[PDB]
Amino acid sequence: KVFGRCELAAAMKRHGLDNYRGYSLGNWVCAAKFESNFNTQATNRNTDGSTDYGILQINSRWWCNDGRTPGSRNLCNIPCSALLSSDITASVNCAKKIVSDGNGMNAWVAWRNRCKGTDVQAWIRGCRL
Ligand code: NA
Repeated sequence: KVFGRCELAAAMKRHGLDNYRGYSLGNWVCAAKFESNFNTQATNRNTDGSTDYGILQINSRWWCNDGRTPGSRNLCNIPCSALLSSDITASVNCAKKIVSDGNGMNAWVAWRNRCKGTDVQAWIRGCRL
């Protein structure tokens, strides 16, 4: 599914991301925009053989199982395919684990390079929430 901006903001809020670990809703919307262009079915293969999955491009080296990332972990206890669903539950619940690790949203390189420090509230401007 390719979400609209406000559509995703509303879904993320329903799924409990607004102010999760202190990160306002616009941070999560910005991160999704630059990670996946709001497409739940996004995938990208990394040079190390791991793959990033879903609207927040969650990586198989640590967070999910895909059966083809040798030596990796599955800390969200899910198949990586669950991160591609129209239903954002698995992506949200896993992102909550990830952001609760020590580096916060810096885990998402696109957040650090494109969202951090910017007017992230603009991503939710105008949306019914
Ligand atoms: Na894995």
